[PDB]
Order: sequence, then structure tokens, then C-alpha cells
Amino acid sequence: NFNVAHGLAWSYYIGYLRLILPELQARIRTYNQHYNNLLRGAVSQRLYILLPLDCGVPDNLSMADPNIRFLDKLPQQTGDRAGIKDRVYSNSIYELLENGQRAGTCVLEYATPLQTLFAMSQYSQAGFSREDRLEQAKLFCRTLEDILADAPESQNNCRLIAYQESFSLSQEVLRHLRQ
Amino acid sequence: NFNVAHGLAWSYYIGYLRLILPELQARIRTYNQHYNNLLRGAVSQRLYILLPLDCGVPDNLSMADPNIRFLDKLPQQTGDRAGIKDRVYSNSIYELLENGQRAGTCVLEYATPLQTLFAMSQYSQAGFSREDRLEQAKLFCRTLEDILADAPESQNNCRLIAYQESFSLSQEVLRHLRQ
Ligand SMILES: Nc1nc2c(ncn2[C@@H]2O[C@@H]3CO[P@@](=O)(S)O[C@H]4C[C@H](Oc5ccncn5)C[C@@H]4CO[P@@](=O)(S)O[C@@H]2[C@@H]3O)c(=O)[nH]1
Repeated sequence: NFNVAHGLAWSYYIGYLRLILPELQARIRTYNQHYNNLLRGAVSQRLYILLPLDCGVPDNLSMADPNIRFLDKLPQQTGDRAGIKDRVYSNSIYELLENGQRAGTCVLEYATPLQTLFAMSQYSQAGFSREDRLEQAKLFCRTLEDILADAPESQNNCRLIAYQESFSLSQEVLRHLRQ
Repeated sequence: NFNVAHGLAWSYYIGYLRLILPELQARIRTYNQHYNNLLRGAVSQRLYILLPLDCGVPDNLSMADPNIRFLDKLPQQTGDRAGIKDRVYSNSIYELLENGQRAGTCVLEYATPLQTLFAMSQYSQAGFSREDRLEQAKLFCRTLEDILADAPESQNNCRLIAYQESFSLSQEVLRHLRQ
């Protein structure tokens, strides 16, 4: 079963991180210079990737924590991909609240393949148990860490936030953001 | 190694086909009614998915065959996905030429995971041989066929075009399109 998370981690790098991480600093610089509110803090460098090991991935982050609120989108990145003209890669900027006030602003999202591991564990024909899922989530993160450790597109460009669940997601992101 | 193509096929269904196939007929109907040139044929129903078993997936289809030409995009499908506000799913309409004249119009693309299998075979750290790749491409298609055969979102909504390479890609699509 090893090969499920191995494949998904390689697919996440090849099909997403290696394509968007090289251009991310320029998109954030563009946002900060031309789109960011004049009075607010600069959007932090780096893509922050949430890796819940229970593979609980809501689509709406902005509601999953009261202290994480959607602010804005980066400029879109588009390119021809496998016969799709101008396929769109979009990223969302979030404010992180601490004591009701803004403590940080960053590009934040879940690793969408963890949502796949979760769905595969639920489908009879995938032949993937809820025990397989925790082991595969750990292997997914370890494989991604190992890829990015040798990856030339990763130039201080992303931070992996792995966690297991009271737990505060905003505090967990702020701890990485403040390093 | 089985588990690489198994995972990618499940991920392609869960993360893409099960999300876009339910809404595809409505997007094509919208295109035909409101956006299609009044004088041209209706865009055919169904998403046509190219599955080259050599995993050769160019990003620009429109140049990879002189007889396949980009025409237009469908209306975009957007939704919140894993913390991405309004992630964009886009599909491209192609004309198929026969004897220099239009013989068909359809929504056409490559299965992007086959591009992943190809890249994994090229990266030393993926531990995936060019022999592994042909076997995994076949298993990817077989797994996807088996998923879609039980899939309620597939309501005569897509056609898998698997092929191995002189070979005419346009003729291969027209044969499926005319059935
Ligand atoms: N956050 C984030 N993740 C992304 C994004 N793009 C890819 N990924 C992840 O990178 C890996 C490799 O991607 P591929 O394009 S070879 O495979 C995709 C192909 C198909 O999707 C689409 C979508 C739009 N148009 C055509 N096809 C389902 C399959 C898995 O799709 P997922 O979005 S569940 O996860 C993928 C996958 O894990 C993105 O824009 N944002």
C-alpha cells in the first residue's frame, strides 16, 4: 500500500508545487505592491501547506477556524496543461487572529491529496482501510518532505504544517509563521 | 508498484471527474445556446479523455496534431476546494479536421496523471523505471474504467480514449465521436 502515498506525493510535487513554487515570490511581491491594502501588513513569503494526519480537509478553511479568515486571492497563474488552454492555479491569502486582532497574513491551504486519501478510505472499491489511511497520510508527508529537501523550485518557498488533534489551528500556523 | 496507478486513478476520479462530470452537460448546453457561433455545429456531449499508454502528454494539444485545433473554452466551473476560494476547473473545446474540413467539435483533454507517471519515471528519487511506467499506465486506465463503470456521476458523461503508437490522433477521436 506504501505506493499509494508515494504516488500522490510525487503527483503533488510534479503537478503543482514544482509549477507554482518558482513563481510564488513574484506573485506575493506583485500582491504586496499593487493589490494589498496600503494600511495592512505585507503578505508573508512562502506557501503554508496544512497536513492534517486524520485527513480531515474542509473546503472552507475560513469557517473551520474562527481565527482563520479569508482576505484575498493572489494574482492567478495560468498555463496550457495537458490540452487545457490556460488552466488556472489560484491561491488564497488568510489573516490569522490572536485575541480578536490580526497577528499574521499568509498564503495558506490544505494538501488536496489528503482529501483523496480520506475519500479512498470511504469507497468500498478502493480497498483502503481507515488504518491504511493514517499510515498513508504519514508516508505522504515524509515523501513530500524528502522530495522538497532536494527540490530546486523550493527556495525557502513553502512550509509543511503536519498536525494531529483544545487544538488551535491558527496558533499552529502562527508558530511556523513567526519562525 | 500496483498501488501507484491505483492511487492516481482514484485521485483523478475523487479530485476531478466526480466533481466536473455531473455539471458538464449543463456547461456544454450553456455553451451551445449562449456562446457557440450561430453557424457552427453543436459541441458534442461527453468529456473525451486521451490516454496515451506511452504517457507522452504535450501541454499544447492544438500543435501536437495539425488536425486538432483549439476552438474555445467552456464556461468555468469554480468552487472552494481544500482552502482555495473559487478554485477554477476549465475545459477546452477542439475542432477535429478531416481532409482540411471540420468533422467534429468536442471537449477534449489528456488525463494529466499520465504526465505524472512520465515525470516519475525520469526522477531518480521516485524509484520508478520506464518498464514500471507502461504497466502503471495500463493499470491507471483499467482502474479508471472499473471506477467509472460503477460511478453515478458518469451518466454517459465521458469517453476514455486509450492508444499506443502512421497513427492519426484526430481519426482515433473521430471514431469514438461517431459512435
Ligand atoms: N491545491 C491544489 N492542488 C492541485 C492543483 N492542481 C493539482 N493539484 C494537485 O496536485 C497533484 C497533481 O495534479 P494533476 O493535475 S497530475 O492531477 C489532477 C488532475 C485532475 O484535476 C484537474 C483540475 C483542473 N483541471 C484539470 N484537472 C485531478 C487530479 C488530482 O487533482 P487534486 O486537485 S485532488 O490534486 C492534485 C494532485 O494531487 C491546484 O490547482 N491546487
